[PDB]
Amino acid sequence: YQLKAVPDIFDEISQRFPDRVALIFDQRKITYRELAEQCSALAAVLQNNCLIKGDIVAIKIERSPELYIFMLALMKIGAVMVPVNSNSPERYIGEVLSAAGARYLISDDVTSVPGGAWHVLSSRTLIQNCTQQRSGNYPVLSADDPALILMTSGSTGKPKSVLIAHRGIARLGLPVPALGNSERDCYLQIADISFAASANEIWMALLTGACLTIAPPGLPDLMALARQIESDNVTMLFLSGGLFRLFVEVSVETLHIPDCVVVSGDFVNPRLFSVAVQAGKAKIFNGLGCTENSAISSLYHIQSAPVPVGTPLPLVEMVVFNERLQPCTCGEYGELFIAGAGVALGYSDPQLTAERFITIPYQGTDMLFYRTDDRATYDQDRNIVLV
Ligand SMILES: [Br-]
Ligand SMILES: [Cl-]
Ligand SMILES: [Cl-]
Ligand SMILES: [Cl-]
Ligand SMILES: [Cl-]
Ligand SMILES: [K+]
Repeated sequence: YQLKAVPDIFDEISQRFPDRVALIFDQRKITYRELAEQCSALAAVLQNNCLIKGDIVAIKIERSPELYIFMLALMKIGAVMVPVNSNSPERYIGEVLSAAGARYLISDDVTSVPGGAWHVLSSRTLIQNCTQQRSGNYPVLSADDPALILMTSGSTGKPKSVLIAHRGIARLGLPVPALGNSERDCYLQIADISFAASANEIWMALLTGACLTIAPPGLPDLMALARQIESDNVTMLFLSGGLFRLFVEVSVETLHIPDCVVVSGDFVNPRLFSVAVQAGKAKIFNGLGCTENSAISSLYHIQSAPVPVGTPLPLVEMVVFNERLQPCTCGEYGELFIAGAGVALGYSDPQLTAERFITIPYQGTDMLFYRTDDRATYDQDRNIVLV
């Protein structure tokens, strides 16, 4: 429960599991030792290319081993990464970079980037200049230092910048009791990198010694995904509601190859969960995530199909408060508030942060909560349910 910055956890994990497979792309496999060496070589290049701690650096790199190498190397030098979907239109990309205050954009295709205040660097040319020579003077990083910026948005899709601390994703190295996950597991990287949900896949894998098999770039091809799940022995499968429901409709057997399936997003129609759970013995979970809590935040194990939020992940606390910030009684409707290691550092404007990140005395601690938009209450057993 003493959390470190991501590069420090990864250093420990890679030293402890150097021979385990960290990344799979098509049929290419990269051990933790190989990945660690490439991250170190690239971090030295990034220091050579005038990046420093605190720099806001966007990443626009298609799914590939290099994408994750850049994530690790940027965090090692203390940069704040801003991952961008490669399929996003140029205007929304400019909107994201402007919202984030990005100063640099690292891309695997510099010809498809919007013009703005940022400086564009070529990921492929940077990789090309990597030497075996590792370097050495990296910044001291706290679990509370910024690591990442994700966007959230309302009805109109205008992006709002969310600053994520190292601890917010470093917590994903803590094994989740309901999942039973460990270094023996394999995850599938398919969520878009600009989504908090992508952190579930990347960091639960790489901060535990487990394997991350990387989906091909582009929109999902369920035949290729089904082959990938089987061929690469995916054991922890995170799916959006849409991808989950579509697999139920067209290939439900694929869902029972893994040990655990976690469904993120707005609740899928329970009839579809009913079909899925009747079709095999995989443990199927409804997951609750929140961009302002960095990643997946709670899990409810669906055995039969309001919506229970289930059991929070390690170092996550959840409470339902009403409009006057009082803990709700049974059946009283309020909002879900989330506290703990995942809570974002805030938004880019501090007046926006002050109204949604609220300190409330709870069970003896003056605890910082994020106020979600999720309406909720308590059931008769003091379990949180969404309404
Ligand atoms: Br649905
Ligand atoms: Cl090993
Ligand atoms: Cl903002
Ligand atoms: Cl991609
Ligand atoms: Cl999530
Ligand atoms: K969900």
